[PDB]
Amino acid sequence: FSCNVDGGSSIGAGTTSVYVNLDPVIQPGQNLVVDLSQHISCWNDYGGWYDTDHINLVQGSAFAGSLQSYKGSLYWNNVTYPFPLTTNTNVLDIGDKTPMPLPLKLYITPGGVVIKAGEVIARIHMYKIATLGSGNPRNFTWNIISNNSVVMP
Repeated sequence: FSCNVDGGSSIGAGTTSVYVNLDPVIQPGQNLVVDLSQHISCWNDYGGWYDTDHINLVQGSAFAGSLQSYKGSLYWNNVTYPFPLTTNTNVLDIGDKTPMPLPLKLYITPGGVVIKAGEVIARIHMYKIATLGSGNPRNFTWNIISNNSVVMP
């Protein structure tokens, strides 16, 4: 099982920065959408659903810093969850060699500075376990970083 970010080199475990470009100016009350499907993809090395991998996001994943006071929601694989996660998300099955964009979106409800450029705005813990044997479990952490500032007028 492997993942990559923006077509980068394969990732087997660990913490990885995921850089996003956001609307730099948002109005009061309007929600910020952070689409992550366009940035992170994962795949099964076998294919044919042989040793299918089970993937979920993990309880405790939350905003960082900063947006700790912010409330929001997280979309994962046909279910939306309050964010920060107080439970695990549902499990996504990956058993094809075809890279699968993570079905993942982050929704953020906000002086005028909402997001600071270059800061970690969310820490998303992802868990992997395979079907074969003990499962070879692996932990991933995606540190979501905005390339640009987002402000309110």
